[PDB]
Formats: sequence, C-alpha cells, structure tokens
Amino acid sequence: TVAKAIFIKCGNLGTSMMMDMLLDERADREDVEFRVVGTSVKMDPECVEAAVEMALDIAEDFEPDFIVYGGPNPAAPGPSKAREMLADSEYPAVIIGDAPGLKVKDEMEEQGLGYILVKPDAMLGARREFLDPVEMAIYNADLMKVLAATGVFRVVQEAFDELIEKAKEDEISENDLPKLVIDRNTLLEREEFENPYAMVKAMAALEIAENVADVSVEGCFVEQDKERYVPIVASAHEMMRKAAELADEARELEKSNDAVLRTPHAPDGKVLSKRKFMEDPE
Amino acid sequence: TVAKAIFIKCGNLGTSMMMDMLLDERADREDVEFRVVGTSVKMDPECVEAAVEMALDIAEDFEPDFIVYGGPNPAAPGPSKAREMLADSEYPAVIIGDAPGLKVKDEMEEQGLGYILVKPDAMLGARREFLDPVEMAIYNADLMKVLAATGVFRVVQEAFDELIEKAKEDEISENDLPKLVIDRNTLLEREEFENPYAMVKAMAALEIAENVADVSVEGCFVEQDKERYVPIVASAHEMMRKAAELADEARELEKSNDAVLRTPHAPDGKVLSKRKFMEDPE
Amino acid sequence: TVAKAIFIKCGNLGTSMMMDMLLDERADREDVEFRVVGTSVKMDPECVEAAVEMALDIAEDFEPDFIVYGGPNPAAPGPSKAREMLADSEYPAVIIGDAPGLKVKDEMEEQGLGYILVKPDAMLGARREFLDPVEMAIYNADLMKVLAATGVFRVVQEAFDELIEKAKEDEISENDLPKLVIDRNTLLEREEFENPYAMVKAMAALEIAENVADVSVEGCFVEQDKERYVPIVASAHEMMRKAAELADEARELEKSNDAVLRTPHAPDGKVLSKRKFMEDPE
Amino acid sequence: TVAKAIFIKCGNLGTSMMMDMLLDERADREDVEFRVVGTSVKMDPECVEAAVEMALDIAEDFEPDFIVYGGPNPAAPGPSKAREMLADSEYPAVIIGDAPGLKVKDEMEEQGLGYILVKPDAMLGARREFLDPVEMAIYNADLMKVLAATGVFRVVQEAFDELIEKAKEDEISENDLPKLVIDRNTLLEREEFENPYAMVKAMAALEIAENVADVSVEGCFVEQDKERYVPIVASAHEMMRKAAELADEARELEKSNDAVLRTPHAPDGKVLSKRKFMEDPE
Amino acid sequence: TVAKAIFIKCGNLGTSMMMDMLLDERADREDVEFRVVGTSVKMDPECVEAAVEMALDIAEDFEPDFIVYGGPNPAAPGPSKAREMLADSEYPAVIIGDAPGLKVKDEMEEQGLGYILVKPDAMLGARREFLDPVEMAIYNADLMKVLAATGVFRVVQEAFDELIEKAKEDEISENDLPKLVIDRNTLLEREEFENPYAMVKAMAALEIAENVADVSVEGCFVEQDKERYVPIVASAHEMMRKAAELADEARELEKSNDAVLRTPHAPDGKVLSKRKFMEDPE
Amino acid sequence: TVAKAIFIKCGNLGTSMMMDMLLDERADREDVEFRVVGTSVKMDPECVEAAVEMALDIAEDFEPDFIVYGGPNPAAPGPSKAREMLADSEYPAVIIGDAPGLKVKDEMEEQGLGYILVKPDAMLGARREFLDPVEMAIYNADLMKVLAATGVFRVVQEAFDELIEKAKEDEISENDLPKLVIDRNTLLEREEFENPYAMVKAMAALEIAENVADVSVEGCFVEQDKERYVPIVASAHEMMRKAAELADEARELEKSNDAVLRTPHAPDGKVLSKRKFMEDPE
Ligand SMILES: [Mg+2]
Ligand SMILES: [Mg+2]
Ligand SMILES: [Mg+2]
Ligand SMILES: [Mg+2]
Repeated sequence: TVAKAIFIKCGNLGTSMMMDMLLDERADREDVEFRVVGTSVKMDPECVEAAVEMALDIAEDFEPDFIVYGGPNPAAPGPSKAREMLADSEYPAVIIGDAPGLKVKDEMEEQGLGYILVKPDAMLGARREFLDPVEMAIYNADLMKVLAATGVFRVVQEAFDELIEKAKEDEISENDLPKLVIDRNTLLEREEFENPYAMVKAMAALEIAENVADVSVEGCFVEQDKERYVPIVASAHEMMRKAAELADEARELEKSNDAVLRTPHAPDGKVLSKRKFMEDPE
Repeated sequence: TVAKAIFIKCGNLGTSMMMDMLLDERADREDVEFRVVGTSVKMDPECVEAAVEMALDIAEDFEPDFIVYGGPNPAAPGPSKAREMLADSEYPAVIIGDAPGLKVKDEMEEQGLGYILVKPDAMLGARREFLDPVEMAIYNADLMKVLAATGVFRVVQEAFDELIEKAKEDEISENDLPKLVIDRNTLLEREEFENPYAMVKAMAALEIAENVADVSVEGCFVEQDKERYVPIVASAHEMMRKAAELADEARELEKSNDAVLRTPHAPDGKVLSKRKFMEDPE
Repeated sequence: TVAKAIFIKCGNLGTSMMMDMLLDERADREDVEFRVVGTSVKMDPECVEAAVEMALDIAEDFEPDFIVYGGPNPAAPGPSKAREMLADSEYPAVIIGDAPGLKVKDEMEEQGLGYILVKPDAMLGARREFLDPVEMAIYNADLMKVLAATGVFRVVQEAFDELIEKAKEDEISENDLPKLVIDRNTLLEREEFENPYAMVKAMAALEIAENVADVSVEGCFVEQDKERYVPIVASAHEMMRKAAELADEARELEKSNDAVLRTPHAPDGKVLSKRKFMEDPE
Repeated sequence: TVAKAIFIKCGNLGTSMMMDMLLDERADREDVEFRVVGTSVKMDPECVEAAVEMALDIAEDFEPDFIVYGGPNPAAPGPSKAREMLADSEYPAVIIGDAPGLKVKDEMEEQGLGYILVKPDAMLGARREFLDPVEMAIYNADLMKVLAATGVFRVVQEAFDELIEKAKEDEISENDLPKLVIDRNTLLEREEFENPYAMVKAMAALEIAENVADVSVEGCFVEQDKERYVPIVASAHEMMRKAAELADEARELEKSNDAVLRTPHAPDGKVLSKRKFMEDPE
Repeated sequence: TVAKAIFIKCGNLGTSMMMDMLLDERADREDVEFRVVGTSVKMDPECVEAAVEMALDIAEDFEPDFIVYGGPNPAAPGPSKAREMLADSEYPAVIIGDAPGLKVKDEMEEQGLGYILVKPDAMLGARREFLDPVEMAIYNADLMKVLAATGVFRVVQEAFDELIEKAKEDEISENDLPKLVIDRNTLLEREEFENPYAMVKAMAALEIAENVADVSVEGCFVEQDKERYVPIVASAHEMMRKAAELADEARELEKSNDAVLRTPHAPDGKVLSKRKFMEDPE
Repeated sequence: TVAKAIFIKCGNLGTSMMMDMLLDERADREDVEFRVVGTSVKMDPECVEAAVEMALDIAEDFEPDFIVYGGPNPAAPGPSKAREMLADSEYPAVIIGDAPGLKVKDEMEEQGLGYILVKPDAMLGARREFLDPVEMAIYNADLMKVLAATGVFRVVQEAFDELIEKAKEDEISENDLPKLVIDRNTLLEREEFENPYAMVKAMAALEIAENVADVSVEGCFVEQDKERYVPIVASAHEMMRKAAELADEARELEKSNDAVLRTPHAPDGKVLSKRKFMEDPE
C-alpha cells in the first residue's frame, strides 16, 4: 500500500535539511507521500508552535502514519514545545536533532516519541561578524558532504525505510519507533566501507565534525571578546571544511576498489543494493 | 515594519533548498516572518497543486506580502500548474528555477510573475542504478558549495532582500518583482571577488555546473542503453565535484587577500558589508 | 615493408601537435618514415597553400602512402583550401581537426578525404590581453594531459597505425580512410580504463574540454567589451586546467589498481599491450 | 620590414616542440613568416641530414634570415651531422638542445652558430615496457607546463625576438647569435615572479626537472635488469609530474597577487607587457 | 657569558623531540652550550631515575644554569620521579609535557618547577596492531609539521630564550621559570600570522591535534575490542595527518602575502625577526 | 637476555633523530635498554669529544653491547674525532650519517666501525636569513615523512634489530657491523610496497630528497650573494616539501590496496609483520 508522513522543520540542521529527501531520491517511490512544513531558520517557542499546529492542521486530512520534527537543540524552548505537541497527538512522532539532545534523551522515551540524534551535525559559527548567508551555505555544503560520504545519511535512510514498512503494516507502536544516536563509532557497526582505511578516514571525519560543536559553542556562547570569538567560530568552519575533505577521501578510496555501496529505492519502495559500478542494483 | 512570505517547495533544486535561509542566516532578523510549505521531492501536477493550495490556504491568515515558488523546471506540468495558480491569486509571486524554465520566461511575465532562473543549478543524474540517497546528497553538497562560493546565492539573497524592502513600502507591483536569469556571465556585472582570478575560477565553476545539465538529460531522458547511461550520469557527478573544487579554490584566493566578502543582516534587516576578516560589518 | 607519410601542420591543435609522435614514441620503429612540414601557427589561405605545396613537392621524391593535414577548423578559409588541394592530388589524405570541422563532414566524405575530428580539442581563449606566449603553452599543457590521459590519443594512434598497415598493402582506398569524430562518448565503446570511475572521470574530463570551445568562441568573437571578454577567455582556461586535473585523477585511479593500459610499438611496428606495471608488453 | 626563418625538428624536446609558436601565439604577427620541416621523432644521422637538406632546399626561394635546429642531444650522431650542414650554409643558425649539449658547447662556438640549451628539458623514460604513446604524451604535458609556468619559455621567446629584430636590420652576425644555457639559476637574473615564493617554487620545479634526466639515462642506458630499469624510468616520470605541480603552484601564487607576468606580441611584432589581469598590455 | 643547560628526554613527545634544537637552529650560537641525555622512549621510574641521575652526575662538573626534562604525561610514575628528583636539586628545572600534565600542575608549582604543557602534542595510537616504527615516524612528522607551522614551537623557543638571557646573569628565580599551557587559543594573542585566515586555519590545526589525544586514549586504554580499537587509533592518525595539511595551508597563505615570520638567532644569541623573503633579519 | 646500547647524537640528521626510537616504537620491548647522550646541534671537535666522553664514561658501568654515533657528515672534524675515539675503544660501533660520509667510507672500515649512510637525509638550507627554528622544524617534518613513508627507516630498523639479536649472544664481530649506503635504488629490492606505483613514487621522493643536498650546499657554502643564496636554499625546502607529498602519495596507494606493511616489535623483541589492516601481526 502507500505510507504517508509529515515533516516539520524549524531552524536548520544538516540532517533535517535532507531527511525527507533521503527517502525518495529520484521521486519514483509510488509507495509513499510526504508533506513538508516549517518556519525556516526561526525556532523560538512561538514559531515552533505555529509550525506544529500547521502540521497537525493538515494531518487531519492527510492522516500521516508518523510525523517527524527536525531541528537543532531538541532541549531548547522552541523544540521542547514541539516535543510536547507531538507526544500528545494521535500521531507517532520522531524527533531528529543534534548532540545537545542527549540532555533530554530520557525525557523523550517518556513522551513516547522516536529520535535520531546526530552528534557530528554541529552548530555553525553563528556570529554576525563571520556568518553571513553565503558562509552559512558553504558550511552546510561541507557538512552535507561529510554526513553523506561517511554513510551517516544511510543510517537515517534505513531507519526511515524500516519504519515505512511497519507503517504499511498498519501497526505503528512505540517499540517500532527508532532510538538512535549517530557518532563516529556508529561506523564500527556497519559494513558501509569495503576499504578499511576509508572507514578510518570517515571515522576521523565524523570525529572532527563532532568537535566543531564545542568550537562553535565556545565562540558563540562563551567568548565575549570580538578579537577572540570571530577567529574561534571561523576555526570551527575550517575544521568542518577538512572533515569534508576526509569524507571525500574515503569515498574516492572506495572508487579505487569499485566498492562504493549504493542502496537506491525501487519504484515500489524496496531498498536495493550494489557495490560494483556496472553491477545493476540488486 | 515586518514583511511576510510563503515559500512553496516542490521537487528539489539547490537554489530552492536554501533560498529562504539566505535571508536570515542567523535567525536574528526581526523584520521578517516566513512560512515554508512543500510536497518534497515529488512535483507532479497533483502534488504541486496540493502544495500551492496549502500555501494559499494559510495565506489567508498569514497575509504574506509575496509568495515564492521554487523547484526544478517551471515549464513542467506541476510547475506550470502552480504558475497559473499564483498568477490568479491576489498574491505577488516569484518563480525560482533552472535553465529549463527559460522556455516559459516570456510566458511568466505575461502571467505577471517574477522569476529567477539559475542556469548552473543543474539536474542530477537521476538513474536508479547510480542515484541512491547518499549520492543525491553528495551531489547537492557540491552543487551548494558551487552556488554559494561563486556568489550566486548572494544574487538570490540581494533580489529577495530588495523585495522585502518593497513589501514594507506596502507596495509590490509587477515592476518590483525580480526577473533574473543567473549564469556564468552574471559575475561580470558584479564586484563579488576582489581577486580577478578568483572570479574567473568562479565563472569556470558555474560554466561547468551549467554543462552538467546536458549530461544529466542525455543520460536520463535520451540514452536508453544500460551500459551507457549509468556511466553518463556518474560523469555528470564528477563534473559537479570538480566544479565545487574550483569554487573552493576561488574562495581560498579571496582568503589569501583577506578580501572575502560577507554581507550579513542586521537585526533590523539592514544588509551590512565587510571584506576584511577583522573588520565589523557596516 | 616501410610505410611513409607526410604531416602538414598549419595552426595549433592539441591532436596535430602529437599526431605523428604517437606513432613512434621511442623513435625505434623501423617500419615507418615521416616528413613534417608546416608554417607554424599561421593558417591563412596563403600560408596554408604554400604548406601543402611543400608537402606535394616533397611527396614527389618521398612517395608517401598518405598525407595528413592537421590544424584547427577544417571549415575555415585556409583548411578548406588545403582540404581541396589534397583531394586533387594523387595522394591519399586525412584531415585532423576539432568540433568546428563537423560543418564540412559530409563535404569531406564527398571530397573522398579521411578525417579525425577531436571535439575536446578546444580552441584557446586568444585575446591579446590574456593569451601571451606562456599562457598559450600552459593551456596546451593541460589539454595535452586531457587528450593523453583520457585515451583520445590512443584512439588517434590506433586509427593511424591501422592505416599504416593498409599502407603497406600499397592500396589505400577511400574505404580504408578514417572518418572519426572523437568526444566524451567515445570512451563508452572502448576498454581504455579497467577502473569504472576512472572512465567516468575521463568522460567528465572530456565533456569539460569540449565545453571550453564555446567559452573561448564567445570571448574571442561575440563579446567585444574588454571588461568582459578578458574574464571569459580566462575562465575557459581555468576550465581546461580542471579537466586536466580530472584526467590526472583518472590515471592515478588506474595506478591504484595496477592496471595502467600501455600499448607500445615493437621495433617491427606491431602494437604490444600490457596492464600490470612489471608485466612485459605483448 | 618582415623577417623569416626555418625550423627543423628531429626527435622531440619540450622546447623544440613549442619554439616556433612561442614567437607568434595568436598568429597575428605580420612582421614574421616561418616554415617548419622535420622527420618527426627519428634523429639518426640519415634522417637528420635529409631534414636539413629539406630546409636548405626550401631556403633557396624562402631566403631565411636564420635557420633553427631543434632536437635532443646536439652532441649525438644525428644532431652533430646537422650542426655540420648548418655551419656550412649561407644561413645563420641556432641550435636548440638539452643538457647533454654542453659537451659540444665550445665546438658550437667554433662552428659559428648560436644555441639554446635547456637543462630542465630532460630526456624521458624511453623503455618499451613503460613508454607507450599515451605515457609519452603525459610526460610532455608535464614538461610543457613546467617550462612555461616557471618562465623558461619566456627566455626562449625573448631570445628569438631579440634576434628577429636584428634580422630586420639585415645584420645577423655571429655576435647577435644567442649563446644560452638555461637552468634553475636562470630565474635569479629574472623578474619573472613578483612573489618570492613563486620564484622559489619555480626554481625547485626546474631543479627537479633537470634531475629527471639523470634518472631516465640510468634506466635507459645503465640499468640492464628489467626488474629495476622499469621502476626507475617510471619514477623519473613521477618526479616530472610533481615538478609540473610545483610550477602550477608558483603560477597560482602569482594569480593570488594579481601579478601574472604576460608578454604578448603586438600585431606588428613588438613584445608588450602587463601584470594586473585587467591592465591592458603596454 | 655562555648559558648552559641539560635536557633530559624520556619517552617521546613532539615538543621534547625538538626543544633544544629550537634554541640553536644553525648550530652557530656562541652564547649557549647544551648536554642532552635520556633513556630513549622508556619512561618508567627505573629508567627515568637513571636518566635524571645521569643528568645530575653531569651537572656536577658541567654546572648548568637550568635543567629541562621533557616527555609525555608529567603525572605518570616515571615523570613524577624526575619531578621529585629535580625538585630536590639546586638546579632550576622546567618540565615539558602534554595535557595529562595538568593533573599535577599544582604539584609542580609547589615543587618550584617551571613547565610548558603543550596540549596539541597528542599521544599517538600506540597499539601493536597499528603502530610499527614507520607509522610512529609518520605521525611524528605530521605532529612536528603542526607544532612548527602553527607557531607553537616559536612559543617554546621564546620561553627558553628569555630563560637563557636570565641565566647569563646567574639569576634564575623560581618566579622566572615558565608556567605555560599551550593550546589552540594560545595563537589568538600572537603576531604569528599576517593573514587572518592563516591564524584561523592554524587554530583549527591545533584544535584537531588536541582532539587526537582523546581518540588515542580511547583506543589504547578504554576500548578492549581489537575490532574496534585498531580502527579508532588509525583514525587518530588520520586526524593528525589532516591537522598537518591545515598547518601547511596556513603556511602557504603567509607565503602568498610574502609575510612568513622568521625569528632566527644571531651568533651572539640575539633573536632577530623578519617578514619579507628578501628582508634581512634584525 | 637484554641488549644494551648507547646512542650519541651530535648535530642533526633525520635518521639520527629517529634511530633509537624506531627500535622500540611503543616502549613495550623487554629485550632492550638504551642510553642517549649528545651535545644537541653542536658537532665541533670540542663538543663531539665531550659527547663521546659522556658515552664512554657511562659505558663503564652500563656495559653496552654496541654504541651508535649519528649526525651530519662523518668526514667533518667533529664526527671524525668521534670515529677515532670509538674505533679506539672496546665497544662495537656504528656510524649513522649522510652522503658526505662516503668520503671516509674506507677510513671507517679500516677503523673497524659499521655505518649506515642515508643519502636522501639531506642538509637543510642553513642560512640565517632563511632558516629560523620554525622552518628548521618544518623541514625535518617533511624529511622525516620522506624517510618513513618510503621505507628508508624500515631498512634502518632491520639493520639494528639484527645487531641487537647478535648482541643478545655476546657475539658482535666487526663483520657483523653494517656497511650500508641507502638511496633511491635501495627501494628496488625490498618488499615494502605491494603496489608498484607506490614504490615508484617512493623512489621519486628519495631522488628529490637526495638532490636537495646539492642545492643547500650551493646556497650555504658556494653562493655568497644574499640575493642569490636566500632563494636558492628556500627552493631546497620547497623540493623537500614535494618529496614528502610523493611519499604520502605512495602511502595512500598502499592504503587503497589494504597492503600497508607494518613490522611492529613483539614484547620479546621479535619483529612481527602484517599487511591487511585487520590482520594481526605475526
Ligand atoms: Mg632551586
Ligand atoms: Mg621550595
Ligand atoms: Mg671493535
Ligand atoms: Mg682495526
């Protein structure tokens, strides 16, 4: 049959920005249908409510098997509000956030919602003297490349593909809701990379990515001297740029061996697989 | 004065992906309020329709000073549908798209619509054999790095920022709507780069992102032999990855001359500017 | 048997610069003898004729099995004159040219001439303000790498050596003359690369090289505003530099797989073959 | 007035391959007229003689102010033969060779001819097991990039341009004939590079290119064990590839400072000069 | 007056490997005289005791003005014995260590010892399965590149140069001994880089280097699973390799601005200074 | 049985800096015990003698099985005094040096001393106007990287490990002492690289490094003009930097084939071996 879900996006995150598209890359999955609503970058308690009310507003006629909320710091005012509104609705919800979301990690099991906490999806150096729109874009391009090439996006894809199957089974229980925490070590469980050094390079990429957070936090919430915080947050961007280079390096190693894992979606939604370039998705 | 807008996102394009965030990079603007709605990757006449209705729906109470529709190919069934829906509504609308929209450029002005066509925002190789979620994301990472580091996003931002000023003047006419077609030569009319070699590299990056389109189509809708179109779409990706490298290069040149242009928004919406890293934006 | 030929070089084309040397790379080939005549970069109607005359003059005593004319744009005043002069001669001939020669592909087949059209051998951005002597050399370096590392030169070689064999059968008929149009898609129907990704990188590299031509054309003829054509002709050169680096990346990929295809000429003229580095060519 | 000269090319050398073209880059120099003749790669005493015989043969009606012979090792059988025939003609000649030509350096002062010996124009790894047509082209592309970007070609261009002036004065005396030896230290008497590190990098690139010859020679003429000579010549080619990278790196520094030295020819033949990209050749 | 000191090296740290050499880079200083002793890489109490006793026996007749002990973890048993032994002597002493030394910072002050703790001097992935002699050297090469190119070594050089001047006046009090903790933020207050982006890339390099320590600790002392720790320590090395490239990029930015800081020693000990390449130090 | 040795370090050489460490990479060997003494960068006769006397004085109660002296030029005055002193003692001794040691090769054999001369271990551009501490450290970082990644250090490790086993049997004869001369060709007959291009790239790195010596020598002892020798020595440092990148390139190829050789020491001193990342050493 056909499964449906709603995506609410407040504020920006590398994972939230891509989460719904990781489910139907070519737009040929006839077995799903999604809606996307949000308040852009804004994520204060007010805008959040309005967004979740905009999702509950259309879920009435849309009737989503599950709703997903994606944004930074799920333990902050704005996002906290939205955890409430979704925990108390006739819809199974999933909250996708970053590392600060480990604070309210217990509280999320309580509210009965699923979650995808990406640690390497670090906050960017948000300081007016440094972060303008373009810098903002450049940083996201480097983070997108590290989360994709290291195989973290695969984890999110497969997590929302294993749910979309239980959604067609007309049985979405809280035991079916994912409870994930993505980090460098997560790659130690997969078989993503055939070349071991590629895994080690992807691991290093994610380690660096996770570290970008502390640098951005310090420069934005701790250092108050212009002469010190501008360079600090900028150094957080230089780090992520390198993590992106490491990610690319990992991918190229897999190209040298012709083992680049590829798992596309069949028109009916079933996840295929392949390693060799001219292999034809199995 | 507080301007309002509604972004309709159907299908995916690099420009539509970040278009709204380019207007409030740090979420500190208190002169704007946005509501984003879309049907994700799917952009057929059915989904597109439901999305615009969804946007017009909330537009009654939101009261946007304008509505923006972004997605690939404005000449396609769905986009054309949305193009007539917005033209017939009492809302000043803008259409953001790729090269394929040119076929309906003279047609959009008659509908009284504003448009911004980004030629280098090329369609990716959407073959099930090559394009899986990861690959799609990686593709957009490079495409984003391109549109950002080459100055194209600052063009989009500039156009909308000037529009948001008009939206405050309580007067948005067909003359105040943007009618731009971005391409490699668009940089010739700007002073984005201080280093002349940074610009020509930037131009090369956009010229190459532009050619990527021909290959993606030649392998998605033209060629039908399995043994040819897979290598064809993958070759379009390699082109995008190197285009992104030329963009990174150009920016590193602006970094060596400490002439990296940054144009961040003040809390009141005012667009500041600076070249030197240590200088505050004025 | 010892085949012979006379290459006429008028103008500058990457394929005409190497054409004869790809036939006797180590100069230890004793089954062939060549004579090279030309008037340097000048390819005007006068110089072109004075060149073909020298070739026809030398051919009297030399007595070649065929005569090759290499230079840019066979459909120009100079090349056209030479195209006709050779057709009227008693000597078989082949025309080495770029994309601009396709205009006269049908005509050359009528004149009974043979031809090899290399689409990716793009014209350089010749605009006094940019293309000085050094820059010209530089551009030709990148292009030489692209045509060499992608496999285009091996296609040229396999065609000219297949002809020299028929030239030993002292009977070269128009049916034995080459009629090739090299471009990105040529690699698709070959086995140059053992590594798949090295192939699509080579294909990506060839597409870019081809696309440089239009850029150089736009800036050398169409655009007449100095403030714009200087940047444009330079952007085309930054593009070919990228194409060269891409070709290099492809060769290194073959190296990681110890599969660099090498096909050297034995002292007798036979084309040997090898993959593995320490493997003898047979 | 108008100056003329003939160029004989036997065997290949990076400088011998570009020599003529470095004097008329766009082919719009009306004050010169060149002719090019040779036997391709072959350079044995027989082929050489037939080549210098074909140059003197056309020099009858062409009446050249000076003839130039270019090819590897001007102290070998073939080339030595050509020094004889040119020293014994009514035409002033210039011998273009590589480092092995310093052996017959004094003997050439005696024969009364000029010479340009480029030390960094190293011999390649000419072994059947390594050097095929493709590899041979890859090497010349690297060599071409270093000879150009390091500013060596500029030295050769200036030399033949200072001669083409004294050739319009119909006074080509042996004193006006060039007696040059070019190597790493040539850059110390130049102004080629404004950035001191770009010069330093170029010096290193030349030093390495020069040292490549010693490796090639060993692998080709000294090491007789196939298991050792193949890797040796192959390493000589890896060295040249990095030299090309260093040269390129020097050029990029110059772009960074907007000081890329350009010396294009004026339509009448006088060498112009400029630094800034948009400066307009003066 | 000649300044005398004894350096003791037990175990290995980047900073301790180069500490004494940074004080006499050309070996032409006439104001210093050094003795270096140690037990190589072994830093257990037994060996460290022999090392210090070796130094104290030498001090008898050599009469140094100060003694330096350098090696990892000032808090470990072996280094602790050295601190105890040095604290009990009459010779002013300094402890060079890494992050773990912070645990005994209070103890060192109470012991009258000086110290320089370099946090970016990270412990390597010391697991037999991954660290052999060559990998150990590779890591050191990268670490050295990071500490030198970021400017950390100039901080250490600086500290000791002042201590040496005071020694020449036989007046080294406990309050003269350095108490430095070096890390990413140390660079914020140095006039090391003229290019702001070079400082930011360098800060990024030091941040990543510091991060390496944590990753090496996890793989060597926490994770006990062979399958998990081998990849973890190898990823630690990948991070250091990338940190080295950042330091290298910063160094190349200074070169582009012909602003690389050099502070060589004059024959009489005076520390000169310069920026421009051809500028003489003073 | 535990082997004991003393290492004497005077002056600085890449190999003398790492020698002892390569023998106990993780400090977990039970079969060895070393003592290190030296006079830092100073290697004049007075200092060298003071150093050797320190060693021989320790030797009395330490009872070393063999003594190693490492540092620049075994033929210089200082090093020569060391050779005379050690050749005059009862302790078997090995001299670690650079190319200039070849001069006293016969003299060393007549003295009953062993030797390992590392030709690529080149002297740096030791000119005050260029070489300050930071640059000295950066040069050694690249040289170390070269000596490690190319396998030169593995050769050094092997020579000493063999000598160590002999020591454990109290049987070190003058015929057991090494007489090695390491250079580019040394790599031709080792098992180091599985990939041939990695071996080739490693050879290229050694050739360039070996060549760096001559450039530094020219700039330090021959050229006397500040305006010539500054750029000269600096170009020696740019060469080394590229030799390091080639060594890194060779290492990355091995990683692509998961054939990176690692020969770690077992606790009992046994030299293990492995190739595959996940493969345990045996
Ligand atoms: Mg005291
Ligand atoms: Mg006390
Ligand atoms: Mg003895
Ligand atoms: Mg004896």
